[PDB]
Amino acid sequence: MAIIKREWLEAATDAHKKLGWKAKGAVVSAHDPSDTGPDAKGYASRHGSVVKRIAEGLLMDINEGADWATSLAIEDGADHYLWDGDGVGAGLRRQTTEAFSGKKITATMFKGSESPFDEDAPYQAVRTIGDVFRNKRAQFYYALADRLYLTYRAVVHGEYADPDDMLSFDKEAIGEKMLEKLFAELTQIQRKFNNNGKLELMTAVEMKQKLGIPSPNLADALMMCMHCPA
Ligand SMILES: CC(C)c1ccc(O)c(=O)c(O)c1
Ligand SMILES: [Mn+2]
Ligand SMILES: [Mn+2]
Repeated sequence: MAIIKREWLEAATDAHKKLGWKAKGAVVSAHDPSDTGPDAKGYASRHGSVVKRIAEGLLMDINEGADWATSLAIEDGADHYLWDGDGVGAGLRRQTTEAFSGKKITATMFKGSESPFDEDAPYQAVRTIGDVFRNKRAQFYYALADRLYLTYRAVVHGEYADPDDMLSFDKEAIGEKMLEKLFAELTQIQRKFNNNGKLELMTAVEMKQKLGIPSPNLADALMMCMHCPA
């Protein structure tokens, strides 16, 4: 039921260096907030197809967490910032826009439970995006998985892919310790049964309650930065 193979993640590590291409595009950052409790904060940032920061935030309340993440976005030179606005993050827009006052950074609330982005468009690579994915969480996790798989095929099987459709982890920038944390989370993201035959993923709650593993905050952050607002 897992959607991402560890082998793809290994291949994607420094893939831009292996295949000789450079990060090009917008810088997108995303934050997975949490209230004070067991669930850590997540932050991820990419420059185009190259992930450059993965960070985890401990011992913070929700507002401290948002301050931490917006500061990271600023440090990273983000053009776009997203955060998880389902549940506890629903009220964070005010603090977030305040943090970016005077800066050219857009802030977008990500709601993983909503219907997929552009749900009426034909599903590519009669059947629409909305027939395929239950919600945005599923849609953007599969976008991530698709990038990783294409990168794996390019790195390991020498199959050409446009760098725009790939994803590389900058190991030097991210750090080995945080990369290992991320990978342990990404390999636990799993499909759940859906009675309308759509792709749907286990929620953070189901993951910890049904099979006792910690919330994938770093993976959720990375997944949200797959969406580039405008
Ligand atoms: C209640 C728990 C498991 C939970 C719910 C929703 C989220 O968006 C989370 O990001 C999270 O880390 C934990
Ligand atoms: Mn969340
Ligand atoms: Mn979380």
